[PDB]
Amino acid sequence: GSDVAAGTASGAKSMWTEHKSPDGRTYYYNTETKQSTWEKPDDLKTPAEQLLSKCPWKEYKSDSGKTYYYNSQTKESRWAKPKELEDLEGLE
Repeated sequence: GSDVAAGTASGAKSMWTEHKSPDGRTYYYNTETKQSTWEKPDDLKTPAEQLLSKCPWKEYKSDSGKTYYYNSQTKESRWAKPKELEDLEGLE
């Protein structure tokens, strides 16, 4: 099954469509990184709420375990995680 747009407006503030496997496991797919990921932190809350939890520039692994690094505020996506970007390590 080829799903890349289940609902689409399933969740915003971080473009994610709700996906579940026939076994009843539901995960989130973020079209930004094109990855499938677990229930996200304060990203679904508000960008400034995230900063204490997880930096707006973030690195996570998909269900395939691919790490992606993305600028959440501006919604740019890359693969490269220099702490130089955060100018620290991984928190705003």
